[PDB]
Amino acid sequence: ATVITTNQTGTNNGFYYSFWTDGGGSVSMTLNSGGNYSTSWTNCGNFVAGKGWSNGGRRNVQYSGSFYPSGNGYLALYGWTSNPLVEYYIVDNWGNYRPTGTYKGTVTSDGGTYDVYQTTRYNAPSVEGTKTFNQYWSVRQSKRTGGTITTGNHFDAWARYGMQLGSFSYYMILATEGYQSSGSSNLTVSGKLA
Ligand SMILES: O[C@@H]1[C@@H](O)[C@H](O[C@@H]2CO[C@@H](O[C@@H]3CO[C@@H](O)[C@H](O)[C@H]3O)[C@H](O)[C@H]2O)OC[C@H]1O
Ligand SMILES: [Cl-]
Ligand SMILES: [Cl-]
Ligand SMILES: [Cl-]
Ligand SMILES: [Cl-]
Ligand SMILES: [Cl-]
Ligand code: NA
Repeated sequence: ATVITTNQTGTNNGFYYSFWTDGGGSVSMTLNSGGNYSTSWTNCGNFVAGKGWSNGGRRNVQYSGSFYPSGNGYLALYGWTSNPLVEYYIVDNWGNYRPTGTYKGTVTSDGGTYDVYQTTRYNAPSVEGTKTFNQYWSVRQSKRTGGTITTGNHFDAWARYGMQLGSFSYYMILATEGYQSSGSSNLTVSGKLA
């Protein structure tokens, strides 16, 4: 097992991982065998951590385990595109705060209905440094921890709603995210190209 407490990306037991924190409170990620990781956080500022793939794509993502936010946290298939720069989220679980934005319609996927939203961040941290970019959101209408995410269903719905992804030149991870919160997660990811 390897504990991560400091910003970095890399590979562990055949899986890509990303850890990122603004440095508030206490945040750790433990990288275990195959696709397993755990997180522990107390009074965090903002962090995103998880395992997945060096590049995004159309992938049937299978995951399982636990996700226990006290306050604001997300469980999301998460990644970035280039040209345009986009931060994208397929959110299966959350805490006290449900992600919202400009409502674009729904998509049905993996036993659930997802609300689609677009938001925009100005001069914020990104995989290209301090940048302005849109965020694309699929938010499940009912919370869960575990199952399949057919990323194709989301990407295609986004495209029908005029939300175009760039190139899959950056990571795609099954992410734990917290904001001014405490919690834990213990997750396993796997997947294959549709
Ligand atoms: O060390 C470099 C990092 O600074 C950089 O990491 C990305 C920075 O932005 C992170 O996304 C934020 C997460 O919180 C959301 O609410 C915000 O909208 C985002 O700003 C992302 O997780 C990191 O990968 O990338 C390059 C690194 O070398
Ligand atoms: Cl649902
Ligand atoms: Cl916005
Ligand atoms: Cl500017
Ligand atoms: Cl749960
Ligand atoms: Cl499912
Ligand atoms: Na658009």
